[PDB]
Amino acid sequence: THRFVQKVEEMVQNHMTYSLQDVGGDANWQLVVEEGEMKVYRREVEENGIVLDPLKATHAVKGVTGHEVCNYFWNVDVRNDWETTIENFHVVETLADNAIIIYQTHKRVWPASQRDVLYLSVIRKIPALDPETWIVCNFSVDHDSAPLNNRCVRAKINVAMICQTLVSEISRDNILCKITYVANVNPGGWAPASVLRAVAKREYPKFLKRFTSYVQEKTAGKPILF
Ligand SMILES: CCCc1ccc(-c2ccc(S(=O)(=O)CCO)cc2)cc1[C@H]1C[C@H]1c1ccccn1
Repeated sequence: THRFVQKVEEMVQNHMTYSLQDVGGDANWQLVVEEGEMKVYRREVEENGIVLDPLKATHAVKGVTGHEVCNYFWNVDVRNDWETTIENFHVVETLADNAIIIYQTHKRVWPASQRDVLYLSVIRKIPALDPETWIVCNFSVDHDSAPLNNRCVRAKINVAMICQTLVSEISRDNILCKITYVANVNPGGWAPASVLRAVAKREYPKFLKRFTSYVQEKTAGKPILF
């Protein structure tokens, strides 16, 4: 029990309720990029001239479990192995064995100002109660030990990586991880709409391919962690 436990539970339950829903039959979501089972959608949303476009993607990744996908997404010690858009990050606070608060700065995308972010990152298993599900939620929080960074505008995020595992002695050949990934990012102040939209459209599919291939590579030949 840390001070965020109730907020974590609300965020995780909202994602389980609303984020997991299939959007294939929902014309409100625009399917923007498809590469096999990887499907990336957005809604075009602006608030006060600032792009907020919600992002939602699904993927089906052979040979890894939801638990493993979530561990590698959450574990800061492997972060620099797959992340390509981060300049710096610092763990600000350790709340629990499954929850931390992170500060990070993103590489600048000309001509917009650099952004930074301050967020809680939590990894949770949700029992079947139906598949079991593993979820990582990353969502912005306020913290006193946030640095002064005069180069950066503070973005706010609510991201979840939600994973369900299907299985046919069990082999990697017989396992598939189904991922739903959602990201709602407020860039904080102004940035050109065309730039934000092009960064999203490029960087989200690149991340999902890169990150899922990395998990496949790191786990192959290791005992399966369900
Ligand atoms: C001007 C920057 C806006 C901007 C700030 C931040 C983020 C962002 C933050 C966190 C996460 S994550 O999945 O929680 C993994 C931990 O980092 C992904 C994305 C995305 C954008 C928008 C631009 C989109 C984007 C997508 C992917 C990578 C970088 N940028």
